[PDB]
Amino acid sequence: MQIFVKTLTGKTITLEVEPSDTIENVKAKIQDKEGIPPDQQRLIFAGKQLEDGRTLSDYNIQKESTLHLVLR
Repeated sequence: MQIFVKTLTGKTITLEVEPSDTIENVKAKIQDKEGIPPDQQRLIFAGKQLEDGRTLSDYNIQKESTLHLVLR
């Protein structure tokens, strides 16, 4: 499925993921497309900082959701 990731600059990143993918997996995918190391990324959705170890399905993040990327 496809999901989006929006940065502070307003840039929107499109990712191909599976519901079973962990947040750290998603961060590596962002690094693959943008060069930003996972350790410098904070992903937020529904007011929660998404934690490594949990999957998109754990957070009930479905197709075409737009996550918020904040740098750390």
